[PDB]
Amino acid sequence: MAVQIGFLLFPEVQQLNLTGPHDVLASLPDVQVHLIWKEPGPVVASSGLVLQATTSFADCPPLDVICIPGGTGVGALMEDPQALAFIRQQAARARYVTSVCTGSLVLGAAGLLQGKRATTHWAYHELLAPLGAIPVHERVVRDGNLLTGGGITAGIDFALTLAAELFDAATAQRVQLQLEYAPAPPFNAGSPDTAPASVVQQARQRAADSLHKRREITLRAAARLAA
Amino acid sequence: GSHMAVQIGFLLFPEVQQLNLTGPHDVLASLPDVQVHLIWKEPGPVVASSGLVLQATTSFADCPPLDVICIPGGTGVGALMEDPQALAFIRQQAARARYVTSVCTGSLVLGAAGLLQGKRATTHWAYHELLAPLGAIPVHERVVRDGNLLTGGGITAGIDFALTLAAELFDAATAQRVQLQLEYAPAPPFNAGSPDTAPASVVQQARQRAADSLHKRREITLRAAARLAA
Ligand SMILES: [Cl-]
Ligand SMILES: [Cl-]
Repeated sequence: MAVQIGFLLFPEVQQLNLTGPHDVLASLPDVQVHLIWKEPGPVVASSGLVLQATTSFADCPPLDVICIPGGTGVGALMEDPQALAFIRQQAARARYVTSVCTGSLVLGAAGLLQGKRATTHWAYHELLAPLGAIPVHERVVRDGNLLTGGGITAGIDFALTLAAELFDAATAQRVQLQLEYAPAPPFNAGSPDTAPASVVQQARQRAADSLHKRREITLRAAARLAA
Repeated sequence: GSHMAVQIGFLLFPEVQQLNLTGPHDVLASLPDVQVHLIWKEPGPVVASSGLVLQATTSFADCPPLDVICIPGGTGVGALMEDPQALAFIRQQAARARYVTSVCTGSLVLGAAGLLQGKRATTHWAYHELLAPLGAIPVHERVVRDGNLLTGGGITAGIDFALTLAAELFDAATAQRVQLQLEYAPAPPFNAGSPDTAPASVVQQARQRAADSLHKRREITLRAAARLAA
């Protein structure tokens, strides 16, 4: 009767993608939250911060919510057959299938974006269509029971939506007030539509080698789905 | 053109509200000339208030002199406000840090360390009455700056002030690049993050739920204030 919520925790994850929604969802009644990898134990995020997986794939309980974070480590995941199989198996019966940042590219490599509206991190957005998605340039995109968010803390925001659907709006509002979640960034450069032009160009340049590498990974992942 | 590292340290204590720390950590760790640290008595596991396990990277003694110190909040603050070794470390680092910062009830720890005397500061809304006994001038704003002190009450206030720190340590374009590279653009689906905007029933239940903790924390705060010299 507890709601089972699971985050995939993989090497080189962007940890805030996971830790943001974790702190929101773990505050709810009647929830048990899991950090899933191939075995329990330390997993190093892209920043070097060390997290602890709490369960192996095989020992994870059937999940009501699955959440795939993004980060540097996504490229490996997109070609990891054991991880992709776990994600597919959980998604087949989960109430909610979710991702943050380039975690949606992992859902895509698993075949779970076929014909679905979805978003990802803005620098990699061109990789959605080859994975079968209908690309949408919005912060949180919902298609049926699929929720994808692009930005680093998009999971915090969609976690509050999930709280309201799993429980009720008053429960989501209570968590927001108890945590005093009231963001107010001091700059307006969180979207390529609003950042200075030179900032867009430099951010793109810093992502270019990763995007080039992920283009080839994405093409291979798409070809494997077709074959 | 300097690439001298900015040493940025977060105090990682048992029963921390982990997002207070993990938010600004991921923002600041994305900068090429930042070195971040997670500090406790020893390196090793530290369990957050949710049960999520974090890992301290350095003891107090082995921590390099910090340029930024950040104290998070959470259930564990009550113990920390009467932890002499931790408070001494905070004072020593604050004395030579370019910026002294806190999130949520981390400012009550700064207060217990004697660092809020006569300073404008904020904390989590449910505990805001505990600032004045620690010498602070209480201010009800999301992020409050006084000299080199920055305090913020909300769970992710450190994400927001991390961008301010990036702009002052480096330049505005660098802060904007962080924000875009991480695509940080929050848009909450509810407007209940303040007692001034949440539904009345929600405020009532949150205040009732916090009452026991406020009562105990007031007792702790009074002892911590008594220990402050003079
Ligand atoms: Cl607290
Ligand atoms: Cl975001």
